[PDB]
Amino acid sequence: MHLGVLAAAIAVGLGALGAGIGNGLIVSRTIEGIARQPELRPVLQTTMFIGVALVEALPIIGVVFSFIYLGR
Amino acid sequence: MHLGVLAAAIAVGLGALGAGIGNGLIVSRTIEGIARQPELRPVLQTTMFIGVALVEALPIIGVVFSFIYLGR
Amino acid sequence: MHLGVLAAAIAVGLGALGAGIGNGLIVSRTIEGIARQPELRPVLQTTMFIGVALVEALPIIGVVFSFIYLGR
Amino acid sequence: MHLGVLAAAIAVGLGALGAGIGNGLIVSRTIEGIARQPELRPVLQTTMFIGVALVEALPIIGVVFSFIYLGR
Amino acid sequence: MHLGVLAAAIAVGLGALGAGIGNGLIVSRTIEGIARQPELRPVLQTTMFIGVALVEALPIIGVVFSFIYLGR
Amino acid sequence: MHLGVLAAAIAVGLGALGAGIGNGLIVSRTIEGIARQPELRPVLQTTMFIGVALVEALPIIGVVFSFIYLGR
Amino acid sequence: MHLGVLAAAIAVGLGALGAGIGNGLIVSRTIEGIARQPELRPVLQTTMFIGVALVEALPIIGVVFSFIYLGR
Amino acid sequence: MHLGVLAAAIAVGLGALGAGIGNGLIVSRTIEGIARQPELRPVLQTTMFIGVALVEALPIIGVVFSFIYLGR
Amino acid sequence: MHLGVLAAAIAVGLGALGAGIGNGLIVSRTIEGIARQPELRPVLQTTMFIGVALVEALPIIGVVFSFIYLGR
Amino acid sequence: MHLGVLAAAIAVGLGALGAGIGNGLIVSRTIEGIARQPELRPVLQTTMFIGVALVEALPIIGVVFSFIYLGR
Repeated sequence: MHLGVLAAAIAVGLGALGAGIGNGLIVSRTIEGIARQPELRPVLQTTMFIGVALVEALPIIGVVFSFIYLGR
Repeated sequence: MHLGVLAAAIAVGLGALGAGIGNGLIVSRTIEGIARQPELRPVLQTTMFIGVALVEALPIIGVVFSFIYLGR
Repeated sequence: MHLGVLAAAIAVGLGALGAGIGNGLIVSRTIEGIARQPELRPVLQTTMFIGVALVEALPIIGVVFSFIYLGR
Repeated sequence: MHLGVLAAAIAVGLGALGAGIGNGLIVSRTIEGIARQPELRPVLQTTMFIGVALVEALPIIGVVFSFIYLGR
Repeated sequence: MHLGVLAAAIAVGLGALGAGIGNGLIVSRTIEGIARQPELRPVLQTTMFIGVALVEALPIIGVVFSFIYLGR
Repeated sequence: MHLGVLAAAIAVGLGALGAGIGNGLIVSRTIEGIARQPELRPVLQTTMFIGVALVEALPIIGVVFSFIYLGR
Repeated sequence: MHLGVLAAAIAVGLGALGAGIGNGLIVSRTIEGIARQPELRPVLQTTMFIGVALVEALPIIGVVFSFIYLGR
Repeated sequence: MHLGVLAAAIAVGLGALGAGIGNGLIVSRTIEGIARQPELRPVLQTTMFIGVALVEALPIIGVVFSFIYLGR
Repeated sequence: MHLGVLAAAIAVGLGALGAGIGNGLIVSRTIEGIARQPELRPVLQTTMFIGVALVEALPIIGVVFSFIYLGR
Repeated sequence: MHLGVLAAAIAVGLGALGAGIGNGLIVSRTIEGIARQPELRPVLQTTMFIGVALVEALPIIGVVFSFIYLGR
């Protein structure tokens, strides 16, 4: 089961990488849009937060799937 | 079947990575477009949501295919 | 045929990654263009949809080819 | 010939990835350019289509080469 | 357990890579947005900081998961 | 010579990837520049075409080199 | 322990890569924001410096973790 | 010497990838700059050409080095 | 110790890659910011130089660490 | 010493990739900045050239290090 540790480790690493850069950029860019024009400022950042929920859904479910695949 | 765990783990990791960055950026950029000009604001974000459905279709189907390939 | 599972799994992962980021960005950017100027708004998003068809053609055919290569 | 399946699978995956992101971005950006200014709108999108033909030429020929290399 | 060291090492490397580029860009872009327009300057940078917390949550949890997978 | 097939397959995949994204983006961006300002429109797109010739020179020669290396 | 050297070497390489590009871009973009508008110029660059501290925290801790994993 | 073929094949693939995307983008962006403002148009594109010479110097020398390393 | 050569070779390659693209972009973007507005031109480029020092610190230390890991 | 050839080949490939894209983009972007505003045009491109010297310093030294590691 030594390979399983790496499989999950790389999968999680991939999950962290994807959501990490996706959300990092999502926050800054969201912020940049708000700064450019003061139109629906709270709403734009709120959309950003839902984006965070959506993007992180993938790494969370990916980790769960990796766990189950290793388990069964 | 030890290799199968890694195959699915990396495939899912790839799926999470692609949709995660694609949707993260899709949300922020969508938001940025809305902020730049107050034209069809609800529609633009709605298009973003359909984009989410389209982009995540790929990781969902990819995971399913990986499962079946391992299974058969 | 254990290697075949990984071959298809990584190929599909690659397919999901390419189209996922390509279409995710295509949707948001398409949206951003429409937001910037209200010129041919329906047409621009329509072009985006055909872009989706074009980009996903690659992962779909790639998956099919992977299946056949494994099969024969 | 088990390695051959992976060789073609990864090559095609690479082909799908390159053209998929290249064309996805080509469509959205082409669209963005048209939206920014209403100058030679049909021509710009047409150039985009030829771009599609050019970019996909690479994955198509790559797949063919992979097939022949495996074959001979 | 020699493979375990690499599994965690690459996972952490992936974690550092994702959050490192995500937060690096988040800080500069956040800064760029503030510079472009003097609207809600403290708030925009504050949003950036929460972005940092969100993005680094992934590498921190990823490292923890890698540790546990190696442990059990 | 089983490894040779993969060597060429990955090299070509790399060639398709580099030129595919390079030319895809070159076409759309070239198009975007023309759209932004109606200055030397034919010339700008022409420069784009020479760019295509230059960028694809690399994958073409790379494939040839891979073939010869396998051959000798 | 030969694999351990590579594990740390690649982890550090990953650490250098992530922070290197993250901070390189953070410095230039920070600079670009300041150049665009003369608003809170010292503060913006200062935020950039804290960004540097944050981003490099990841590679530093990653290297430390790699060392300990190899050690124990 | 079977590994040597792959070493050169991947090195060349890397060379084609780097210069291919670097020059593809260099041509389009160069073009975009010229389009934005009609200032020193011939000179800007000329600088682009020297950029091509500089960027391709790397893949050319890399291929030569790979050949010699295999040879000796 | 044959693996050690590759470990350092890839680590250095990673170091060169990260700082190379980080500093290459840092120089051009820094330059672009200065060109956009003639405000604190020497200072902006100077900040760029310190950025170079910061970014290259990572590859230099990474190479040193790789050397020591191989050594001990 | 068969692995050594690949180690240097991939390291050089990495070196060419990093500097190739870094300098390719540095030239075009430098050019774009000059085109946007006619301020210190020779100086900006000159800064670009020093950027080239800085960025290529990394691949040159990386290749040298790879050679020595293989040698000793």
